[PDB]
Amino acid sequence: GSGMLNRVEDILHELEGQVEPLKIQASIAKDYLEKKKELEHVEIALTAYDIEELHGKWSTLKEKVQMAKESSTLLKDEEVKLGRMEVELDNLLQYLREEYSLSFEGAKEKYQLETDPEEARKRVKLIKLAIEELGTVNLGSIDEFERVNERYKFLSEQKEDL
Amino acid sequence: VEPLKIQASIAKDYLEKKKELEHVEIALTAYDIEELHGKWSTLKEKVQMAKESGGSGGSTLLKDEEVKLGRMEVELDNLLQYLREEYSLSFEGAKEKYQLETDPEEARKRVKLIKLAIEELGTVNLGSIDEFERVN
Repeated sequence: GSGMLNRVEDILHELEGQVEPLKIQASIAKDYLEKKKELEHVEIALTAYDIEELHGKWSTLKEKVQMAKESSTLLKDEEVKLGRMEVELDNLLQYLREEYSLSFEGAKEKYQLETDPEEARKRVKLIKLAIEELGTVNLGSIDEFERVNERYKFLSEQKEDL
Repeated sequence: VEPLKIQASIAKDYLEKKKELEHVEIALTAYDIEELHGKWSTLKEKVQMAKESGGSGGSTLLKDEEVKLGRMEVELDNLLQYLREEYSLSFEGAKEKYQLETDPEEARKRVKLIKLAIEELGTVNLGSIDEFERVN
């Protein structure tokens, strides 16, 4: 014979059971990735905003401290504040590199706030909560669903010759 | 034993992607440092000539550029810190060891893609490589 003993119905039944479950996980995973994308966009914009704002404040204060010197406890208090700003500024800049591989210029160019920063920060919290409420996410299910579904479709729509 | 092979293959794929990620991240950092330093050099020169043109006193446009010049310096310093702290590298070390294979913007897209592919592997057990090599 030129035919096959194994019926395609068997593999189809084995796969059909797998389609819908993977579809659910994949739909959850895509939703997660969408919220993650939104979160990242807002966080990059906030980071660039905070860097420019904080550097501006630190620059100004550092100039006033140095201007006053050239002219004791009060002075020390300002220097402590300068130190705190410097640590925070360094952290923000290094965060930009480590988390996004973006320069400040690159971040600002592509992502700027479209609301006041506090509104953006609240938005960040709300997106994080939404992500958290998705529970356990299986990212691999997106690719796994694609493979299983395409295979199932291939065999289904051509079962007559399989 | 087969559930091990799966686990071990995942672990090795994880290691390979992390190497891939590191190379593009450091290559970009070295590239960005040199580009930023060039922009800083260009702007600093431009600031100087403005003070020579005269009448720039109290100019808010000149002040904006001076603040920008300062922010560039702080960013450069922090990029150098990042190389030291994260990879124990100097700028020249990073540049010489890690060269971009593509244009910078495509590399930036690649960074996010590799990170996602890594995250897609889920929880990785590196020790599965060991107990797999043990079954043989």
